[PDB]
Amino acid sequence: STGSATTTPIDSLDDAYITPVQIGTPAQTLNLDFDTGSSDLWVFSSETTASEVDGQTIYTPSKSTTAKLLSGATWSISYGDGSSSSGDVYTDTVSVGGLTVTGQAVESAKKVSSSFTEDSTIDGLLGLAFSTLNTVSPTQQKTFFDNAKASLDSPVFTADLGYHAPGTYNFGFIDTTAYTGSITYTAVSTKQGFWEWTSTGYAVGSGTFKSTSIDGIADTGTTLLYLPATVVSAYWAQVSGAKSSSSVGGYVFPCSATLPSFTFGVGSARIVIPGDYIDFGPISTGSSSCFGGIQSSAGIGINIFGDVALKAAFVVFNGATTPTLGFASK
Repeated sequence: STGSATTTPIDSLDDAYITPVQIGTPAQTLNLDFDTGSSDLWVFSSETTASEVDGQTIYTPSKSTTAKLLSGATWSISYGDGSSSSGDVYTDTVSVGGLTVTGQAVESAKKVSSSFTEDSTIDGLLGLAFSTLNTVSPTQQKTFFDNAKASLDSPVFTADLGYHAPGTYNFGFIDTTAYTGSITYTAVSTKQGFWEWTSTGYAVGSGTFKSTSIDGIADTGTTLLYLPATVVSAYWAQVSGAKSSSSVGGYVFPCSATLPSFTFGVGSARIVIPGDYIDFGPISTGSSSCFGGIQSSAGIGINIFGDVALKAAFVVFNGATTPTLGFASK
């Protein structure tokens, strides 16, 4: 089997992408944030505290003839941005782009943190990291991909995120028309539960490539590119007037600037992030200070190849017995 679904930016900055997901019988379609940095499929629901729902579409398990309470199971998750959610668990039929999994754990939120409530466009998350990170207790549950894997034509999914435009998540096949050149594959460590890999270096604009190992994670659920402070300083030094602002929370730059590209290495291959992809717009409405799309990871503990980096590539998440990542230009 295969599946293919379009993923759509939630706003004009590409802050996140939403993908329609069919849950239950008859289908209830929710727009979920596909997140290769986490491993829970959770949804706003009829059980979510009413004051914490503000415009989201909810899953109502009592209206699904295939929903079953997973007795005794609870979940609770906290994300790298400080947001969180928790609740109970149903199993139900879940379909993405024509690919159907029966008995998928659907984690129904009883509580969500304010950042979720305040974003009416995201109805929940669909985790695509390794199932070892799934938070369901006392019986850990599998991700949608883990459940589908054995049925897929090939045990892979691909992320093809658009810049200021829709893109595609495919399951079970590589669309050889969706990229240019060849796909370069690189080793993955699953020891932290992530799609963790080592970039071979970077360049700023037309500058020389610096060969240096940068361990980080491929994370579709993170907006920005978070890299070591040395790398980030080298980038922003090429933008007149850019500076790190403790009060804003990162590097800002004059909105009048033209940003240089940023290249990262995948083995001997190179992925070029155009400068425009690094502009996240005014820090507040009407400001002439703009927020940068490359930020320091120093306070995180891990480097994160988020959407800024991934949307410059066609990315293969190869879930074979020994997982690997592939990157191609497009």
